[PDB]
Amino acid sequence: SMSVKKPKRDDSKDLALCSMILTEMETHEDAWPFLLPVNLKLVPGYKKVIKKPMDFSTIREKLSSGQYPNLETFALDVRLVFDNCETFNEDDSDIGRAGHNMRKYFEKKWTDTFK
Repeated sequence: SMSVKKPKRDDSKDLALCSMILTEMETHEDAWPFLLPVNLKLVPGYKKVIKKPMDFSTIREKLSSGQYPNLETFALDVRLVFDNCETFNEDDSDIGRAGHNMRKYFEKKWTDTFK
């Protein structure tokens, strides 16, 4: 509360560390469904169904331009990528499986880096 603060967690490396995680997600072999925005002209249903499209390239631009106020808002966008993927894709599809794998990969890196 006013004039009463928990001890200051060092957040000065968060930007660099989120960038590193993101690089690792970008270079994973199962990243291909997620690298670029879904083409809303060419994928029927996507525009109407997925209210907040997100992809690695869009996260990378947001990261690079100071549009994440803190590491939690970064993790929300990454998770949004996977939550979108589960909303639109069957579990038993290549893309559905990609999304599960990437989410797992991300969550471990997240925990190991920050928790």
